[PDB]
Amino acid sequence: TEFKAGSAKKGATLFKTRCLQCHTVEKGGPHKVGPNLHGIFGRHSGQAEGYSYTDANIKKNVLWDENNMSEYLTNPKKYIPGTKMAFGGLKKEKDRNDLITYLKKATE
Ligand code: HEC
Repeated sequence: TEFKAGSAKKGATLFKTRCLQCHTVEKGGPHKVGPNLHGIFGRHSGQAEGYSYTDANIKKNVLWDENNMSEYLTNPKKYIPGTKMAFGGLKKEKDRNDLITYLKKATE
């Protein structure tokens, strides 16, 4: 484990063909296949603006952090067994660390 930080614009071009198909991260961004992500960092799992999660995502209530959300992205299915996050998981750490650097820099 060594968060060798990436580039917020590599994380952007990654996000744009990994997560944008289901999620939003600008604060005007409507919820869709999943919630918005703008303000997840420092929240618990399951707290977007009036949006209904799963029983498993709620009973998880993970404090979304730099390290803690990187764990979840490695295998979201195992981390929240029953999650609506149909995705699969970002196997490669380097490619995660870029996306983290973006999503963080889209929250502050
Ligand atoms: C559509 C098939 C999805 C893709 C592609 C990605 N995500 Fe996802 N995510 C999805 C859902 C429907 C949910 C809610 C799960 C539930 O069962 O209620 C989520 C949740 C997240 C969260 C947590 C939000 C919160 O707890 O408030 C994060 C931080 C998140 N997702 C990040 C994320 C990233 C960065 C993705 C690209 C690698 C990505 N998701 C793809 C659905 C889908």
